Parts: sequence; C-alpha cells; structure tokens
Amino acid sequence: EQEDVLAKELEDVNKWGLHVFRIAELSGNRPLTVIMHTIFQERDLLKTFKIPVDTLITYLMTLEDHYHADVAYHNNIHAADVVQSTHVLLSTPALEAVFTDLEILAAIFASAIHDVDHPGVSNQFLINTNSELALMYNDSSVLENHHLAVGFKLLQEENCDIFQNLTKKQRQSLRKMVIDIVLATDMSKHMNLLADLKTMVETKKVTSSGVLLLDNYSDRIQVLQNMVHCADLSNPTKPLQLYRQWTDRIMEEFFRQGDRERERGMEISPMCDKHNASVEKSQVGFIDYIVHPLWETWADLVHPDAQDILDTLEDNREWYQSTIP
Amino acid sequence: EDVLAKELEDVNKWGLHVFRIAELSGNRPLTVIMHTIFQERDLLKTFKIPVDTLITYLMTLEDHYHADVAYHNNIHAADVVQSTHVLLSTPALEAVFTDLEILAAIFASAIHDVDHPGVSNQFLINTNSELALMYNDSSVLENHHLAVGFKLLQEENCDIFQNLTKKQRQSLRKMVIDIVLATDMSKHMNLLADLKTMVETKKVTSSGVLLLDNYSDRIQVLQNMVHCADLSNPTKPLQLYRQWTDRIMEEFFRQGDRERERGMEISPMCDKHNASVEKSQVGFIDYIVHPLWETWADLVHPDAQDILDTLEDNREWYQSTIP
Ligand SMILES: COc1cc2c(cc1OC)CN(C=O)CC2
Ligand SMILES: COc1cc2c(cc1OC)CN(C=O)CC2
Ligand SMILES: [Mg+2]
Ligand SMILES: [Mg+2]
Ligand SMILES: [Mg+2]
Ligand SMILES: [Mg+2]
Ligand SMILES: [Zn+2]
Ligand SMILES: [Zn+2]
Repeated sequence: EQEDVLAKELEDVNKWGLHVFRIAELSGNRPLTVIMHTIFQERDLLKTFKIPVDTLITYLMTLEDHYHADVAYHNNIHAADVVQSTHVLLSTPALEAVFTDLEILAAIFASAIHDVDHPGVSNQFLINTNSELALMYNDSSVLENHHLAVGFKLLQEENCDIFQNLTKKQRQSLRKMVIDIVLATDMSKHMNLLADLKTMVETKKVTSSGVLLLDNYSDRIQVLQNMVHCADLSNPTKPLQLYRQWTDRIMEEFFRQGDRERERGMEISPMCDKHNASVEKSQVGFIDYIVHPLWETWADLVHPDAQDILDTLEDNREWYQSTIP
Repeated sequence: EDVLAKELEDVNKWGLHVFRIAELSGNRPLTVIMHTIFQERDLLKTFKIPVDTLITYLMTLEDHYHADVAYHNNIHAADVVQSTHVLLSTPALEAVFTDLEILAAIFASAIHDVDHPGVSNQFLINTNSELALMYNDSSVLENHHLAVGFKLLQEENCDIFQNLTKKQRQSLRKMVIDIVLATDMSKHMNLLADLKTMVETKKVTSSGVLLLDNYSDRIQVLQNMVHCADLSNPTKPLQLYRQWTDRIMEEFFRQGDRERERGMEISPMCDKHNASVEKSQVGFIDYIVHPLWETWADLVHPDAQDILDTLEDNREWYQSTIP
C-alpha cells in the first residue's frame, strides 16, 4: 500500500536526511501536512496544547494550499523540509530541557509558515518592479512580513484556530516569538544575525548538566532565530542526492526570475541568468560565504552535536568544487 | 480668499494660524499649505512637478485624512508640514540638506498620519485588527500611512514624482520611509539618544553651522526634525496649543469609550471619567517634549531659542492651572 510506504518513510522524521521528496509524492503532495502532523504527535503537542486533531489537519491543509504548487523551490516541500530540519535541531543534546513547550511550538509553527504564499521572486525583484507587496510593506522584509500575515490570517478560517485552547498570555507570547523568528529568515538580516550568534558562542554559558544556559528573552529568541535560519539554509548540509534536487529547484526558480528581469530590461540578478550561469561555482560560493560560516558557528554553539552535519556540508562543498575544473 | 492669502503670508513663521487657514480654505489646509510651501521653495520648477498634478495629489491625500478624527486629521498634517518647513530653514542647518532631502522631509510630513483611524497602535494590536495582522504588530499605523501615501501617487494625474529619475525616486522613497517610521512614539527614546550623541560630537563652522558628512547622521536629523514637528503643539502660541490639547483629548476619550464598551482596560489619558488634562500636559512636556526640544535647540543653537521659550512659558501656564 502507498500508505504503508508513507508510514515507513515517516518513521525517519527524527533523522537528518529524511526522504522528503518521496514523502511529498507518497502523501499526494501533502508533505507539510503529514510531516507537521507526525512531528506534533511525536512531541505530544496536541495533548499539551489541547489542539483538536481535525483543527490541526484543517489548518495544515489550508496552510499547505497557500504555498504555490507552481514555484520550483519556495513551495510546500521546502516548508516541510524546514519544519523537519528545525524539529531535528530542537532535539540536539546541547538544548535538552532548554526550551519550553510554547517555544518549541513557536519554532515549529514559524518554520511551517515561514515562506507561505511565496511568489518565487526575491524581495529585491518585488521592490524594483514596484510590486503591490513592496508598496504594502515599505520595501522592508517584504516577503517575510507577508508570510507571517498569511500564516496568522489562515488561523481565522473555519476550524483552523490550532491555538484556540492556549491562554491569552500564551497566544501573545507565541505570536511575538513567531514574528521574531520569521523576520530573521530575511537574508538581509543574515550578517547581523551571524555576528550576534558568534558573540554568543564566544561568551556561551553551560549549565551543570552541560546544556546551554539561556536566561533572558533576547538570548532564547536569538537561538531560535538562528536555528530556523540554519534549517532554512540547510540544503547543502543534507545527503548529496537531496542537496542536488534542491539546487536544481532553486536554479529553476532563479532562472525564471532572471527571464522576467531580462524581458523588462533590468539588470539580471546574481545567479539568475540561464545564459551566463555557473551553477557549481554558485554553490561553492554560497557555501563558502553564507552556509558554512553559519553552520560552523551553530556547530560551535552545540559542539559536538552537529559535527556529522558539518562534515556532510564540507563533503558536499568538495564535491561541487570537484565538478568545476 | 483674500484673507486666506493674508494668513498664508505667515507660512515661514512658527505659529501660523492653521485653524483659520483650515476654515478659510474650505477644510483644505493640507492642500493650500503644501502648495504654498512648494511654490515658496521653488520645488515645482526644481522637480518639474506639473501644478495640476500636485494639486490633484494633494486633494486626494487630504481626502484620505478622516474628517471625523479630532486630532489625527488633515489640519494636523498641514501643521506638521508647515512646522517641518520652518525647521528646515533653521540658520544652523544651512547647507546641510539637498533639495531631494528637503522634498523628502516635506512629503513625509504631509503623508505621515494619512488614513489614521484615531486609535493607537496598542489599541489596534489588542483588538486583533486587520492592520496589526498585516503589519505584524510593528509600527502598524506608520507602515499604513506610508503605504497609503505612496499608493495614492498611482491615481490618475497624481504622480508628482513623474519627472524624477528612477534613482531620485528610489532615494526619496527610502528617506520618506525612514522618516515616517521614526514618528512611531515607540522609537522616541532611541531617536532622542541618537540626537544627543550627535549634539555631543557636533561639528560646526565658525559661523555655528552644522556639518553633517554622512547619510546616517543626516537622516537621523531629518527623523528628529519631523518628530519634533509632530511633537510641536506645546511649543506653539498658547491659543493654538490649547486647541490641539482639546483635540487630542477628544480623540483619546473616544478611544477610551471604545475600550470601555469592549470591556478593555482604558489606555492612559483616555478615561474621560478619570482624566487630568492639565497634569497630563505638564507630564508630557516634562518627560517627552522638553527633553526632545532642549536637545534640538542644542543642535541648532541658538536658533530654536524662541520655540523653546514658548514651550517653557506654556508649561508654566498649564502648571498654574493645577490647584
Ligand atoms: C546559490 O544556491 C542557493 C541560494 C539560495 C538558496 C538555496 C541555494 O541552493 C540550494 C535559498 N535561498 C532562497 O531564497 C537563498 C539563496
Ligand atoms: C499628553 O498630550 C499629548 C500627547 C500626545 C500627543 C499630543 C498631546 O498633546 C497635544 C500627540 N501624540 C499622538 O499620538 C502622542 C501623544
Ligand atoms: Mg527507509
Ligand atoms: Mg497553493
Ligand atoms: Mg523566505
Ligand atoms: Mg503618527
Ligand atoms: Zn525558506
Ligand atoms: Zn502626527
């Protein structure tokens, strides 16, 4: 049965390298719904937060429908992958018993919504084309503000309020944390976020049990922001057969954007010109300047928990580099 | 219309009779004052703005201020525009700001509260309003004022920036966004701290004229300038100030009536059954308005002395009405 194979694959939800594309096919293009449901059951979140199962499924299906099935990368498979990757990172030994159930819920929910309704073009493209989204959001974290607004507005649809049984203080705290986490996925914030994560590593405090000591909102939210940003930038850290599929998809999405820019007489964005592209050099640069600086720092924060992930990233960088000469 | 022209001769003076202008212009103070200031600064010729486009945009903008909101309406907008216009001419700021920067501060002032509903950001957040959902609880009103002010340029014959280059338009847009977002009072303390740092390190010519080399410093001055203009009511002649106080208290009390009817906790200064209007003005001057204007006066010393003098006289008067 197709459902038996799906269930088998979902037994890997605690593992880096889950067969997320296979789950997308086996679930009938519902990877985000089935992975979120499995994660909520694995973490006992429905019981903890009194979430009716039918409300959870109804919301997840509606949220998943608001990802664009015609966008090659920023679709429901990406959202499911970022959810599952955040779920693995939350389980790292260095964070055991660090975060509350509400903080865990915020990080997972933020991951699920963090790209919803993405049109497959960048913030800079939306700004430069005078788009309605950029007009609404004053050119500032245009997509990320939109993803938050859609993700929260869908909670108001019929039988979609998965937070119906949280206290008012819980809903207020969860909303603020989710906003802070999704806004941190704007790449224009990456350098300052990484700089701050490095300062935390250099000053980090560990408890008598060996777990990170985070004793104020600023430190707790910074870790959760960088956790979801690492999940969002995790593709080059995955087994190569998954990483190559993510690269094929982001290139397709970029090339389609660059076709729009070329037609409009605009300068083509970096990496978006299918007639002057070096996919492999672009991956090596992405890893060297963005992905490895981030993941090496996260690995230092939770050291040695993420050593195998870092090792895979480094192997994948070597593999892409080897395809150049 | 001849009396209206006589009043507009004071457009370069602190204490313009803005309420008289509102009445004499048929409730078009924002349009007539903006047009006057644009003519006075030669901005139409400088930026090739067709006069019909300017007037059409101004009237559309002014129509999107609510006539039933007692304070945050077109008269307040016109007042902030004209106040910014005066502050831009401070002698100590001579040679600081380009024409594009001047255009940006004046346009920002004109749009800075457009479509204001007469309730605060906190109210909009606590009522789970559509605006707060759109803007993720962050500078909710101010993001909305910007979005409306810019969207209206797309109406028929409304694009007053049509003859700017794409680069000029992009620079103006960024400066206007940075200025209007700085009018959110949640940013007041950080803005004031940065203005103080700028005072402590200020460089001037031998004539006492401010030298601001970097864009970060210049936009901070323009942010503080429009913020001072937005907070200028207690620095105006007392007859004007008392009308502004009556208006903000009416708007606050109406917010409090909505909060009471909803069963919400009533916001500070918003409970008409437990208010002390005069004590609130003295506290607002002592903790917000005078620290800000004293710092501005230091930046432009001694050019703001008469404004600061009025504020101090008005504080003493309001204090004297407390038994
Ligand atoms: C150069 O390769 C990549 C670049 C980027 C992404 C993924 C990539 O490869 C898998 C993800 N992003 C989404 O906007 C940021 C840019
Ligand atoms: C206590 O008196 C005032 C308070 C406030 C304003 C004006 C006042 O008097 C004229 C203007 N504001 C609009 O949001 C901030 C609060
Ligand atoms: Mg297997
Ligand atoms: Mg869809
Ligand atoms: Mg994103
Ligand atoms: Mg305002
Ligand atoms: Zn993403
Ligand atoms: Zn205002």
